[PDB]
Amino acid sequence: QQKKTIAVVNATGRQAASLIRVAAAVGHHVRAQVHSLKGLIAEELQAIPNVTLFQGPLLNNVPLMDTLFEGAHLAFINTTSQAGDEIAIGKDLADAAKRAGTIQHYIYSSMPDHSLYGPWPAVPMWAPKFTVENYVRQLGLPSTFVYAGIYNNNFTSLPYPLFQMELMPDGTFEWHAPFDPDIPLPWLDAEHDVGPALLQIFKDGPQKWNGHRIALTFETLSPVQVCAAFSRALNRRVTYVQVPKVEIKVNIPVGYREQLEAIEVVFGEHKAPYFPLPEFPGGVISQRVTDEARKLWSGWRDMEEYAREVFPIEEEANGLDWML
Ligand SMILES: NC(=O)c1ccc[n+]([C@@H]2O[C@H](COP(=O)([O-])OP(=O)(O)OC[C@H]3O[C@@H](n4cnc5c(N)ncnc54)[C@H](OP(=O)(O)O)[C@@H]3O)[C@@H](O)[C@H]2O)c1
Ligand SMILES: [Cl-]
Ligand SMILES: [Cl-]
Ligand SMILES: [Cl-]
Ligand SMILES: [Cl-]
Ligand SMILES: [Cl-]
Ligand SMILES: [Cl-]
Ligand SMILES: [Cl-]
Ligand SMILES: [Cl-]
Ligand SMILES: [K+]
Ligand SMILES: [K+]
Ligand SMILES: [K+]
Ligand SMILES: [K+]
Ligand SMILES: [K+]
Repeated sequence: QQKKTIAVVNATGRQAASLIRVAAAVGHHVRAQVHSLKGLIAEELQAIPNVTLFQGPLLNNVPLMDTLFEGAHLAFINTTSQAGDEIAIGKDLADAAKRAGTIQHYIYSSMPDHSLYGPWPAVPMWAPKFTVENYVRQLGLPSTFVYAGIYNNNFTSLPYPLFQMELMPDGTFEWHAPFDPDIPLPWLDAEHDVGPALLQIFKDGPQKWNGHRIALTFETLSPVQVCAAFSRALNRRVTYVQVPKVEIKVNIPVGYREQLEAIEVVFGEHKAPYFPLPEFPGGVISQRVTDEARKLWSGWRDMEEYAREVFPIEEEANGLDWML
């Protein structure tokens, strides 16, 4: 079984980059689109022999999409709002993959539209992906949809919104967010675990996974449990503080601000599930949201491992020195 060529977009993003590194390591050639060739990650991927980068915007650039899928047999597509009209781009990519005629398994990274499951607003950077998912489903090629849990590495002590592990004057850390302190949230070590899981889906094949939604989360932890993991990892006091509104301490694009306001309503006010879809006596065993992901990849890393082994390095690389 010669490893098939995988087409991917937004290659410098955490999800795609995770897949590209391990896919290339096991023999897959990769055709990857990047908005630009500069940057540490783009440079890193360009140096991988099995990888070929195609620089250019996706917005209104079907020709680049046709080039990307040329000769590819598999695809992993994860769009971002930074590239622009996510729905238009997601549909254009799906169409280009079908037109290539060689795509045997198309994995699209989707997210929920909360407004379909309760008296909740749609989270703006998530709902559009669900529209693309519906469109992909009606295309004549096998497709699978993965839903990413919250990234372990969203955490930083820099003053960025929602996931700031704030370093206090006394050396302790505090994480302030709207999430209920005790409701478990789905987490994901994006860099280490997205790739391996995706590869297993491709290995399993389209017959087993066509039409399926898979939650890419390997651990559920309430905010209090997250802080306890950081505390054990760093041997420091780390405490969770539930706040009504997201503390926005830096300037952000308006689209992100609307995303955060939706999060305050969805999670702060309504305590709705992160994955609101329905699917997410003796011997009767109900499936946990982490079941399929763990079956796909047993080598996943938890929050405590991230906090102890990676967080200190990412923090130092960002110039912080609490770990010095
Ligand atoms: N973080 C979470 O907890 C979480 C959970 C579930 C789903 N998601 C979804 O994940 C998606 C993001 O994917 P990701 O995590 O793999 O990416 P990511 O790591 O957040 O990286 C974002 C990327 O977009 C690039 N970029 C910057 N400006 C751009 C522009 N104007 N046009 C095109 N690309 C541009 C950046 O490249 P350079 O910096 O190299 O230029 C970077 O590679 C989002 O749609 C988000 O909703 C996130
Ligand atoms: Cl293969
Ligand atoms: Cl190639
Ligand atoms: Cl990119
Ligand atoms: Cl047909
Ligand atoms: Cl701060
Ligand atoms: Cl706490
Ligand atoms: Cl700012
Ligand atoms: Cl959930
Ligand atoms: K290369
Ligand atoms: K509704
Ligand atoms: K399909
Ligand atoms: K069709
Ligand atoms: K996703």
